[PDB]
Amino acid sequence: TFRRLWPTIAPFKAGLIVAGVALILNAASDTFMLSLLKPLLDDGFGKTDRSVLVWMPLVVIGLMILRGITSYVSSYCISWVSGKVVMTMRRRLFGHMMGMPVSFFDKQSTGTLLSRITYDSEQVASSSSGALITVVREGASIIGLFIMMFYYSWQLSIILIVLAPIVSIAIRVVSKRFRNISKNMQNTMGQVTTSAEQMLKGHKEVLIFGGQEVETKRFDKVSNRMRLQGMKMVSASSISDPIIQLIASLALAFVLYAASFPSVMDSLTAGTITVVFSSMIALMRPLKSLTNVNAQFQRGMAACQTLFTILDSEQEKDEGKRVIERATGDVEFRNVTFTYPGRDVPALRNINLKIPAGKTVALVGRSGSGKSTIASLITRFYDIDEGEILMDGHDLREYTLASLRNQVALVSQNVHLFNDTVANNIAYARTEQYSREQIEEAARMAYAMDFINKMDNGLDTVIGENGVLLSGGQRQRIAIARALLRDSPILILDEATSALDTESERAIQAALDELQKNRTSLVIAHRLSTIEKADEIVVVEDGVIVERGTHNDLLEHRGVYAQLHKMQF
Amino acid sequence: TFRRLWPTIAPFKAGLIVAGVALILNAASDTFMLSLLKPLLDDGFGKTDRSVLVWMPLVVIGLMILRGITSYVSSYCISWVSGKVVMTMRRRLFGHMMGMPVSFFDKQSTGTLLSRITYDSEQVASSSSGALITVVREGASIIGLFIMMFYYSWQLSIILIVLAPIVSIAIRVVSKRFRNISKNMQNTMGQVTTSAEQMLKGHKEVLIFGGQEVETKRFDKVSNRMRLQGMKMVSASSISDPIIQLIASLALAFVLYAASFPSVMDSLTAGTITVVFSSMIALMRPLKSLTNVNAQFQRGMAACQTLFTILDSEQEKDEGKRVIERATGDVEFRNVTFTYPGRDVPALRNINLKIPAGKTVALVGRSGSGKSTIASLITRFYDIDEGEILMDGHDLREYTLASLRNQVALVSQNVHLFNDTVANNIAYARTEQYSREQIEEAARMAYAMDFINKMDNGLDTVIGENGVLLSGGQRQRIAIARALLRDSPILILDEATSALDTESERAIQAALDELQKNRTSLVIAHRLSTIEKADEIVVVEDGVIVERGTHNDLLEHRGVYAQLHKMQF
Repeated sequence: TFRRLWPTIAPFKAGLIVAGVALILNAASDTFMLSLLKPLLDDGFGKTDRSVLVWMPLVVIGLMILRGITSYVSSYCISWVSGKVVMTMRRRLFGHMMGMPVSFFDKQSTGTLLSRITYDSEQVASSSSGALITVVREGASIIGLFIMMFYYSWQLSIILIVLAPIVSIAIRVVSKRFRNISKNMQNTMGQVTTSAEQMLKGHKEVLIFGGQEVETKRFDKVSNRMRLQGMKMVSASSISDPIIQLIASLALAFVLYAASFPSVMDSLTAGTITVVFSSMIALMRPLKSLTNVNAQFQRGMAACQTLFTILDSEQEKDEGKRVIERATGDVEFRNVTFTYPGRDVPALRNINLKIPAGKTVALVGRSGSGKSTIASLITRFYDIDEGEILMDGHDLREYTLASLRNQVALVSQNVHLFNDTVANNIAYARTEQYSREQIEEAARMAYAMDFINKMDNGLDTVIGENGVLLSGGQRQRIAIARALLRDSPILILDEATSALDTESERAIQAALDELQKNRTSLVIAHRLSTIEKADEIVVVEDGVIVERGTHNDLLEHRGVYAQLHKMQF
Repeated sequence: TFRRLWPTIAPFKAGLIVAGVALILNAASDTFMLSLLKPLLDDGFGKTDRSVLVWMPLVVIGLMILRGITSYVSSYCISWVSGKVVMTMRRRLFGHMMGMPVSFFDKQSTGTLLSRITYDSEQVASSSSGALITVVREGASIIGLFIMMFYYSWQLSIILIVLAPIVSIAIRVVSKRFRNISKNMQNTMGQVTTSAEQMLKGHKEVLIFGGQEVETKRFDKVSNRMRLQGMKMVSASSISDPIIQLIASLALAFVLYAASFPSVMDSLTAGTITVVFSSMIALMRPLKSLTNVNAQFQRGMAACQTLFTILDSEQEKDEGKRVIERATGDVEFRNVTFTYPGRDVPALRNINLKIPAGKTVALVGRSGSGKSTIASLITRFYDIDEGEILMDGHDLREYTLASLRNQVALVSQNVHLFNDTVANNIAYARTEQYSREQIEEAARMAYAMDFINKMDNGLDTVIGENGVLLSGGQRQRIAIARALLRDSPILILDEATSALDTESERAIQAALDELQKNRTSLVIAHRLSTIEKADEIVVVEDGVIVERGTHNDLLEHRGVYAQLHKMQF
């Protein structure tokens, strides 16, 4: 329950104070409205039909109008706090998952991530701010009606507040006793019903033996017993309320008896006792809310604590400082072992695969297990559990993470296109780095220029949600253009060609040929033509390579590769 | 929505009318208390002489005694009426339930039937009771307060009742328009959230492209837009409350101002204004309750119809009237086809079993999908779809239902013992017919005497639920005693041996031999010795016979019986 985030609201603390000054005014407005009942009876209608009686209708409206202004500015100030606390905190939260690993994204919260955080953070702000709005509005209201109690009918106010604990103990104790009696009646009635069900469970036996009249007689007796038990319980519960109301009326009668003795002469005065009495029930509304402050406050902090766990959750380990502009060296594997978190089976077994510079290496598999994540290690969405990916002679742990992400391109039809413009998406995070004519040329080599030309605005349009939803085949060639513009030494392809468009998928293949014309290339293609031009093929058995060699040699020696080659047709 | 339901209540309409007078007395008590509020403000507190005041606490405490007694008698009589109707309706529907076929009891409602005859029956009674209580009491209170404010003011009541509906239309229209605007801001907030999840889907892409800074800037922009929309939505919702408060305050201000601006009232001498206003406030509650009277009536009456359809459901067909005291004829089967209501596969295919008198037939086979069918056809638990099941030269359809059930016995380990004495259990529906000495002899042959003398009081003690809980084998002994006492010509044995007690199950087979002296029986066999003792054996595939011959003849022709002999070893 111990809370930080006071520094977070510190720049907006003035917001909370300008809220609270209005809230105290709201409470005072309610107090003054209740106070106006005194002139509305003393000088209301018994005396002359003029003067004070005519000035209350002028002010009461205004009081409510004033209350309304409070109810506005209060609601304006609290929101002006809460939304800001929603923004920056969430912004700070959003500053975290970018440096956080893909693991907790991986099926722990894929879409329920935001559906959690944005909702429970809203609840955090709402509940904390509502604890603030209630502890002061309801609280200041309580102090207002209490000072009102002590302002009119001092002695009567003492007895009025004295009877409240007596009323409370009376109602609670009598309710507890009658609830205990009702609980006893409940178990007796349960016994009767338990007897009753056994009668009708065996209608088979009753039917074969034909004791229908006996069954009716026994059920009549049992139902009479059930009726009597029902009567007893309703009798007890019905005697419950008149006793509680009796004790309440006795408290009221004692209050009226207070007038009998001169302890309260001139506390009566006018019908001011209404102000005394109404205030008491007017106190009941805020008072009931007060005890819920810890119910709300805790909840908010509890919700915050949940998302607070995300805040201190350890980011990706960053133990790399080496920097590279163009890793001409070969990417490599050596006795490398990595396990998918949550899986005991090795997702990666000891592999000595080498990736020569400017040459292509391919993995093939019907299930896709193993090869679906082997390149991810070069990308380092997961840490190197064991092994040596000595990319350009140094490990990915040795090298700076940001540089590693720079040196690698990852092309796939599963691309998530960004809501920014296509000219910004293509040069995303690099719009200042690269020129517009370079972007256009990259579109030409990716052969997306036709689709951009067919689109109404051209190169500065809208793409996805709040956009046009261009087909995934186009999204692939934008990714290929992206890789071309980055011109990264390492490119990763997956080549899950669901369907081959007429001359457009061939254009995609031509663009990929341009991509692999230079650069180091990694592919897990399921497309036969891609396998044909693969310089070396390493087929994967779930979590390890079964055969290494060229597809022609692996066709000569059937092994496992040729089996998949024949079946995949 | 239509009910008849009145002859059920007709002998108990006295209860409802006494309840009605009780509830009108309660409402009049509440009205008189709100009336006694008048002298309090008028002369109780303002004037010096409180001798007039001290009269009032006596009147209010006495009125509360009166109200408590009225509530008590109200609850007593309404509970009387409810318990009587649920009692008589449960008895009637149970009488119909005896006549219901087993198909209704064949899992159509096995635990939900208990729900029907207890929970929804009580809901029927309680809902009708609450509907009547609500209409008479709240309506009477409404008329009481109406005449009360008309009494203390011809015109103040009129003005209040005319500005009430204007308050209603004002609050309704402002709430409707503001709710529509709130929904508009809601869908805009939904749009920006759509942008939010689309923004955070591709964290994988963001990481490989390293656009964390631009990602942070863009999320800052969308978060700012979301905060602005939140500010707009909360401002719009907040601006509601001062508007309704303003219109309500204008209504109150108009009340006071018009009532005191000229002399159109001329009669508001005292806190009678407080009386009328408090009575309107206390009128708001029963007015709200009256709206739900139709809802409660409809709920309870739908429950009534739910139980009604159970009540007026077609009983077992009873078009058989032939009678017999003791059928020596050979009960036989002739091309009889029968299916359970359910799966279309025939539970019984056209078959021609013959059961000679005196001789015992044994239905054999594991089956599991029809073993208990042929037992069930004897007792007409389900109607015969086709062919002739002939009982002494007359079909089961021809013979009287009660007579046929008399002529047949059904012994099984799975048997419902009645919650009555052991002497009553043995002679259930036969107490007057047989003698206790005969019961003792039947106990001797059943060999439960060793366990009946064990029991403390003897043959006249509770055995079932809320009883000794005698074990299942002991229930089988009492069942065989019942079979002996009935001495019916036909008897069915289920004979799920499960385990064989030492010298007690042997005595159970001795009792079975006492049965097998005569009284032809079709026995379901899981007992090799009883299989050997069978005069004739007939196997069942599931819907039709596999073979029909003695177990030695089925050792000659193996068929299916030898496969059972494999598991009997």
